[PDB]
Amino acid sequence: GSMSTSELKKVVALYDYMPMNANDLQLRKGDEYFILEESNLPWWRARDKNGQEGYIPSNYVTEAEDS
Repeated sequence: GSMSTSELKKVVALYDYMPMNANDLQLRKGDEYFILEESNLPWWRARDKNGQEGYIPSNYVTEAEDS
């Protein structure tokens, strides 16, 4: 409904994945990012720790933190 902060959290990174042209986000292994979308596809539009947004394969990333 409103306030995206409700259903929106961060995610971790499993394998490495550098950008190709500009869309893709520079992921890595052990690092985590910030999710801004959640479309019906594995690739989202999340940003890393550099104020930059790109794509993040759902399978490649997981939960930003795990207790």
